[PDB]
Amino acid sequence: SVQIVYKPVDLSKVTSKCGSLGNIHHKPGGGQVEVKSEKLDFKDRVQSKIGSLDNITHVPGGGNKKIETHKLTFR
Amino acid sequence: SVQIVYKPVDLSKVTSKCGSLGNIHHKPGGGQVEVKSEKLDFKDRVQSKIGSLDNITHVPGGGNKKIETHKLTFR
Amino acid sequence: SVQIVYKPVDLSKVTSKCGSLGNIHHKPGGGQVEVKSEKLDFKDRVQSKIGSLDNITHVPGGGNKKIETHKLTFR
Amino acid sequence: SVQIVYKPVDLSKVTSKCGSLGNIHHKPGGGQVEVKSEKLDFKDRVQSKIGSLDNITHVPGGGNKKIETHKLTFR
Amino acid sequence: SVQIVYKPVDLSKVTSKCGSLGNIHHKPGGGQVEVKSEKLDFKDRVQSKIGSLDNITHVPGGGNKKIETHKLTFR
Amino acid sequence: SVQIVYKPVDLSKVTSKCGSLGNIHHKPGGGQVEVKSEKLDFKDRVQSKIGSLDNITHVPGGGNKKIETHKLTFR
Repeated sequence: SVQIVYKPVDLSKVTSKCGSLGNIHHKPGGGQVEVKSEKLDFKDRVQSKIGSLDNITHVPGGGNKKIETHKLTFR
Repeated sequence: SVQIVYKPVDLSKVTSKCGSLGNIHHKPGGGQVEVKSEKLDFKDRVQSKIGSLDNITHVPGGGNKKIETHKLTFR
Repeated sequence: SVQIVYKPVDLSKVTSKCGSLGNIHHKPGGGQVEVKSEKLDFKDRVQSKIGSLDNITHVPGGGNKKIETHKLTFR
Repeated sequence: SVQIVYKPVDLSKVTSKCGSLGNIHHKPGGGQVEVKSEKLDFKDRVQSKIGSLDNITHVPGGGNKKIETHKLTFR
Repeated sequence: SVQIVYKPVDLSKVTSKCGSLGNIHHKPGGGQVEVKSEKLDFKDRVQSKIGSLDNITHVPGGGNKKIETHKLTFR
Repeated sequence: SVQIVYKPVDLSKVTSKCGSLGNIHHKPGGGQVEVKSEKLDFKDRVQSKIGSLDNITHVPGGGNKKIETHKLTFR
């Protein structure tokens, strides 16, 4: 015979305090950008990205994160 | 016979205090960018990225992180 | 017969205090960037990145991190 | 008595030939430009120029130049 | 008595030939430019120039020059 | 009495020939430029020049040059 008891406990806390947030600046790609092409052969798929792309500014007033996994597995 | 008891306990705290956040600057790619191409042959896939791409500014007023895994596994 | 008890405990604390955060500057790629290509053959996959790419500014008011693993495993 | 004769002569020529003119490029000021000021006192006249100013491109298909002066003076 | 005769002569030629002019590039100021000022006192005149200024590209298809002065001066 | 005769002669030729002119590059100021000032006193005139200024590219297809002076003078 088998007896399995799984009764974990958690009273934990994750916390922050901040007095103020501000005066934050992000300026990607201020210079001039220039592209020239002549006499090219492509016999297969092409992708191109030119300029100011995919840039992020992220300013959360907290931004705390908790991750928890439980995983019983049996035969 | 088999008798298994799994009863872990957790009272943790994760904590921060900050008096103020600010005057933060990010400026990628201020210089000029220039590309010239002539007489090229491609017989297979091409990808190209030219300029100011994928840059991140990230300013959390806390940003604490707790990660936990439990993993019982039996036969 | 087999009789197993697993009962760990945790009363830990992870903590920080800061009087203020600021006057932080990041400026990648102020110089000029220039590329010329003539008479090339490619029989194979190509990727190209030219400019200011993938740069990060990261300024957490806390940024504490806790990682924990439990792993009982049986036969 | 006075007898003065001034009778200069000139049969001279200035000449050019060019087979073609072209593919000329001028790109002043491709980089980013940035100016910040705090707590300044001025008790007299000020001038300021900021940016891309007073630049010239000049492509004459000839541009030959002859200057001549005759300057008699007497008492 | 005074006799003066001034009768100079000139049959000169100035000449050029060029097979072609081209593929000429001028790129001043590709790098980033940055200026910060705090706590300054001025009690007299100020001039300031910041950036890309006064640049020249000059491509004459000849550009030949002749200068000539005649300057008799009597008493 | 005085008898002055001034009769110089000139049959000069000044000449050039060129097969072609090209592929000429002038690229000043590729590096980043940066200026910071704090706590200065000026009781006198000020001038400032910061950046890429006064640059010249000059490509004549000839550029031949003749200068001449005649100066008779009396008492």
